[PDB]
Amino acid sequence: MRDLKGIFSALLVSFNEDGTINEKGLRQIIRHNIDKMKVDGLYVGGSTGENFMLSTEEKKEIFRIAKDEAKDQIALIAQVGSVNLKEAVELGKYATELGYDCLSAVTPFYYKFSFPEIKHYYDTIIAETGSNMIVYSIPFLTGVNMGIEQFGELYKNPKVLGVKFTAGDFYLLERLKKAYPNHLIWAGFDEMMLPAASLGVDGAIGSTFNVNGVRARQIFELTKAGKLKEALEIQHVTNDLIEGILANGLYLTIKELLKLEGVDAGYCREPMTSKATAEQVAKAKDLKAKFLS
Amino acid sequence: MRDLKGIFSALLVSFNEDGTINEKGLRQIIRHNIDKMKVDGLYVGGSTGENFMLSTEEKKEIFRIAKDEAKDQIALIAQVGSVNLKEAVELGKYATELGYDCLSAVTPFYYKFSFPEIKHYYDTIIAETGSNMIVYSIPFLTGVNMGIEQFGELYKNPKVLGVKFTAGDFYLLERLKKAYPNHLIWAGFDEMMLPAASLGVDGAIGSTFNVNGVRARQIFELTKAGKLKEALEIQHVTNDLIEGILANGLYLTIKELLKLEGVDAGYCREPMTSKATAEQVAKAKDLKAKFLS
Amino acid sequence: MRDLKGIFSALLVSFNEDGTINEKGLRQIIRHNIDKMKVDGLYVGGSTGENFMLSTEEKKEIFRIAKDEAKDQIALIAQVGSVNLKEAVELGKYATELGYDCLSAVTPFYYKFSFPEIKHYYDTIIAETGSNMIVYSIPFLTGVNMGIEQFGELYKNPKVLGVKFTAGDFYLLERLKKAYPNHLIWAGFDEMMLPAASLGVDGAIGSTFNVNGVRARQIFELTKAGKLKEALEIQHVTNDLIEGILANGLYLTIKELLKLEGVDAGYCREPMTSKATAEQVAKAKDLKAKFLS
Amino acid sequence: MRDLKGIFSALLVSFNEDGTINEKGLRQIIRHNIDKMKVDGLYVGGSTGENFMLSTEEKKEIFRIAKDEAKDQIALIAQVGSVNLKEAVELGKYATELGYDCLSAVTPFYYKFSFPEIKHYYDTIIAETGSNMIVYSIPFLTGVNMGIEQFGELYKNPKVLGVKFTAGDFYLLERLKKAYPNHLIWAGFDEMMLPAASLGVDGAIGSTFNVNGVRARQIFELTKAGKLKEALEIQHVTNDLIEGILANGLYLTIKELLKLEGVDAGYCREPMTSKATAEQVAKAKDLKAKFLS
Repeated sequence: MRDLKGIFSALLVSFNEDGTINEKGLRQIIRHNIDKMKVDGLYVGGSTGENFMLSTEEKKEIFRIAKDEAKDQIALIAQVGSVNLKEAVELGKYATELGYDCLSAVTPFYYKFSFPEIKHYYDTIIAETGSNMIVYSIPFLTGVNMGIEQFGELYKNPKVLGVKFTAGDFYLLERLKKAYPNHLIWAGFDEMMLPAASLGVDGAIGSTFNVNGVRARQIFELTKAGKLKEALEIQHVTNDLIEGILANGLYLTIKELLKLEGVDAGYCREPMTSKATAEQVAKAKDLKAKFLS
Repeated sequence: MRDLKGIFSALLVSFNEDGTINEKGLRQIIRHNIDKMKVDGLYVGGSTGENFMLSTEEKKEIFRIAKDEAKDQIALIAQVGSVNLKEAVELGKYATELGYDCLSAVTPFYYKFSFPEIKHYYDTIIAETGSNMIVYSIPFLTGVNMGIEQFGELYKNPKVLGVKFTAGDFYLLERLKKAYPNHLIWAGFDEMMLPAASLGVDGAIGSTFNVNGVRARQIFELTKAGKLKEALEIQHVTNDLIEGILANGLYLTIKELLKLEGVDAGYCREPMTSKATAEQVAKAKDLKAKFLS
Repeated sequence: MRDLKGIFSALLVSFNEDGTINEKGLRQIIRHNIDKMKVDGLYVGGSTGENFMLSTEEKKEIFRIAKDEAKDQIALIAQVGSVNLKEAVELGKYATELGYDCLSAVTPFYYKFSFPEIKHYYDTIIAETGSNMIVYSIPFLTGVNMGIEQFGELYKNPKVLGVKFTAGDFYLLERLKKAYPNHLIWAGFDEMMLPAASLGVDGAIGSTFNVNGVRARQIFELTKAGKLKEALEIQHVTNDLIEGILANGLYLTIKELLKLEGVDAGYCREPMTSKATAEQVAKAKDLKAKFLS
Repeated sequence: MRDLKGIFSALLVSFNEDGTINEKGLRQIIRHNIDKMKVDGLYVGGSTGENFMLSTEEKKEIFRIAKDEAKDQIALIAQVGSVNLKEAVELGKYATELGYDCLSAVTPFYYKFSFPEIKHYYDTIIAETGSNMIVYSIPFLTGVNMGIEQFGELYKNPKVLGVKFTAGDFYLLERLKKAYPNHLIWAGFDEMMLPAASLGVDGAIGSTFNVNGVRARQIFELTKAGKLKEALEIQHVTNDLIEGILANGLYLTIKELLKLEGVDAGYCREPMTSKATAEQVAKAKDLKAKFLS
C-alpha cells in the first residue's frame, strides 16, 4: 500500500473572480507542490482548500483534477467530511473510485453531536466506501475536543489509521503515541512542527507547505535526526514567515506568494474576501523577498 | 409586506428510516402547527429543521412542501444561510420564487469570517433575491458574537428587518432595542421567553412551539399586558417540560411528542441518532400526560 | 433577622493616594447611599469595594467604619469570602461580632475547587460564626459555574438564605426560583435588572446603585408591579449611563461621579489604576450632566 | 546572580490536621528535593505550595523555613505575587532580606486588570525590593493570557529575567524565544517537558519534580543533547505517572507519594480536601510500585 508518512501540503484551490474553479491554476498549484515543494503527498478537500464553501459537484471536480494532475507521483489523501453524512459517503466513494490512497473526515460540526454519533459517522463512511480513514481534528474551527478514551473507541475500527492533529495540546499528543503507538499522527500546526516532531509524529499536513515545503521538510528531518539546534533556527525563520502570513491573511497571502512563483493561484472564494488589497499584495511581495527568494 | 410578529414555530422535519424526507409526516407537522398550536408562522430550514445535515435538493423539497401545505394561512420565513454563499443565494432565490414572506440566514460559520465578510454575505443574498432578511444569531452553534456596532452596519441595508436572537445576553438585547427601536427582534430561547418579552421583543421563533404553542403564546401575550405573575407560572410549567425535553434529548423528544398527537414526525437524520430508545419513548409519554394532555 | 430584600449598593471604598483607607471619604460614600440613594442596605467587602486587593486588617477596618456610620439605619451584609478559609472564618466572626445582619461569600477561587470543597467552605464559615450566609456567585471573575443540583446541596444548610446571582443565565435563574421558592435571589447585573425582576428576584446588589440608586429602585419596583413600559424606559436610560461608566472605567467613573456630589470618594487601590486621567474626569462630568443632574 | 537555569521543584508544604504549617515535615520535603531529587533549585510560594490559601505571616514562615533548610546548597526563587500589591511588595522585601536569589510573581488575578496595570505591578515589586523578577504565567488558573507585544513591554525593565511559562501554546513559546532570545524561559507543564526543551527553554519549574526529579532531569538533559528517542521513552513513563497523579488528586497524591519515601508531607490545607481517602491512599501506593520503585 502507499506510504502515508512524511510531508503533505493541504492543497489550496485556485478560483476565478466569479468563484468558479480555475482548473489550469489548480494544476499549477499541484505541479508546484510536487516539482518545487517536493511534498510526499497532498491532502485535498481540507479546510485550506476552501472546501466547506463549495458544492458537492465542485468538491468532486477538485478531487478529479488533483488525481488527474498528480497521478501516481505522490500520496493522495481525500478529505470528505461534512455535516451531511450522505454527502460524506458520496464524496468518499468518488475519491475511492478515483484511486485516492485514503480518506479523512473532519469531526461533524455545527450541531453538538455526541461521541457515539461521531463514531457512528466515521464507521459509516468507512463501511460504505470500503476505504481507510484518517480522523481530522481541528478543535479551533469545530469546537469538538476528543480525549484519549475517544480516540481508543474510534481506533477499534481497524480501518481508522490515525489522526490529522490540528490541535496544540502536546500532552494529548504524547498520550496518543503512548496509548496507540501503531496509529499514525500528522501534525497540523505548521508553526509547531518541531515540538510535534520531537514527540514522534509520523508526518505533517500543512497549508504553508504550499510555499515553504523545503524548510518544513528540513525541520522534520533535522528533528527526527536529533539535530535540534538547527531545526529550531529553520522553525524560527519559518515562524517569522508564518507570522507575516497570518497577520496579512492566510489564504490570500499563500495565494499571492504562489503568484510570485508564476503559479496562477487566483482568488479566494466568497464569503471569504476574494481579492487582496494593494497593501496585502505589497506585504506578500515583502514576505517573498525576505523568506522565499 | 405580511406581518412577521408573534409566534413562529421552528419547523421540525419528518424523516424516513433511510434519511429521506417523509413528505406525509412533514405535512402533518405543518398542519399540527397551523391548526392546533395556532402559530402566527413557521421558520423553515433552521437548525431545528435538521437543515445543515441535508443536500441543497432536500432543502428545496422541504421549502416546496411547507409552502404548498401552509399556503397563505400563515407567515413563512425561509432560513437559507450556509457556509456556501452560492448555495445561500440559490436557496434564497428558490424561497423568493416560492413566495416565502422573508428570508433568514445564519452567520456563515466553520471558518472565522471577518465582520465585513459577514456583512457582504448578507448584502449578496439580498442583492440576488430582492427579499427582506432576518439576521440569524446562534452563538452557541456558530461561535459568532456580533455587538451593537455590527448590527448597525448590517442595518444599513434596508432589507434587513432584524434578528432571530438565539442568545442569552440580555444586556445586548436591551441595547439592540434601544439603539434600533424600529428593527424587529425574535427571541430564540423558548425557556427564556418571559425575560425577553419584558424587554420588548416583537415575537419568538422556537422549536418547543411545535408542541407547546398554546403555552408559548400565553407567556408572550400576558407578559406584553404586564400580567407578570400569571406569565411566570406558565413559564414555570413550560420550563418543566423544556427541562424534560432537553434531558431526554431535544430533537427525538419533540418528535416523539408529535407522534403522541397523531403526527408522523418520524426519525431524526443521521449523523444525529435517528431512533428514540425505549427509555426515550417512555419519558416522551410521561411528558405528554404531565404537560400536554 | 432583619428583612434583606430590596436595593443594596455594593459599597465602594475611598482610598488615599498612598493606598490607605480614607475613613472620612468612606463615611461620605455611606452617607450618600443611605441619605441620597435611599438604599435598603449595603453589601460591604465585595468585589466593588476593591476588597481582594486589601489586607485582613484593612477589611476589618472597612467593616468597622461601615457599621459605625450606618448603625441600624439600614441592613448590612458582610462579604467575607477568600481563597483563605481561615481568613474567611476570621472575617466572618469579626463582622458577626459588629452586628452585620448576614454574611456573604464568593466561591473560593484561583484553584479549581471541587463542589464538595465549595460546600464544605460555606458550612465551615457558617458553623464557625453562627451567621446566615448568602452564596456569592460571580462566574465572570471566578470561573465557577454551579447548577440547580449544587444549589440544592448548598441549600441543605438552612442558614444559607440564597444567592447573589451575578451571572447572565436567565434559564438557570428561573429554575432556581422554581426549585427553591423560599430561598432569596439578589440580581447582580444592574444592566439586566428589569428581566431579572420579571423572574421574581427578591432584590439586587449592584455597584452602580452608589450613584444611580433612584432609578435602580424604580426599575425593580415598576417591574414587580407589572408596569413594564415605565420600567423599560428607566432601564434604557440606566443602560445608557452604565454603558458610559463601563467604557470610561467602572471603578474610577463611579468615584468621579460621587465626587461631583461632594463625596470625597478618593482614589482606586493599586494594582488598579489609582488616578483618573483628565479624559476620564471629563467624561464623568458629561455623564453626570446628562443622567444625574 | 547565582545561576537560575535547570530543574526547579515547585515546593510542596506540609500542613498539620488543623491547617498550621508542620515545619518538621516541611524540612523533610526540602531535604528530599535537594538530596534525593537532585534539583538545581526550589520555587517557593507558588501555587503548588498551596500559597494563595494562606496568610502573609504563614507565607513568610515558609520563606524563612525553606531558606534556613536549603541554605546556599541550591538556587531559591520566591513567588510573592498576589492580588494585594502591598502584600506582594512586603513578601518581596522579606524574601529579598532572607537572600532568595530572585523573585517571581503571578499576574494579579480575580479582577480583570489592564496590561499597563499588570506592568505597573511588576515594576513596583522590582522597584521596592531591588530584586530581579520572573513573570509567572498560569492562564488556566488566572485566565490572563499575554502576547509577544506584552512580554516586550514587561521586558523593558532589565530586572525582569524571563517567564515561568505555565501554558500550552507552543507557537507563543517559540515566538518568545525568537523575539527575546536572551530572556529565560522555564517550562511550567511537567508533562510537556520534552517539546518545551526542543524549543530551547532554559529549565523547568514543576510540582511533580518533588518525586520524579530523576526522570525530569534525564528528559531535560537528553533532549538538550538531541537524544530524542531516550528522552521520549522517559517522558512516556513520566506521563503515565503524571496521568495517575492528575486522576487521583495532584496535591494529595504527591504528598502521599512523599510519605511512602518516609517524608512527612502531611495534609492539604483547607478549602482543599485535607485528607486523602482510602482509595486515594491505595492508588498512590500503586503509583509508587509501578513508577517510583
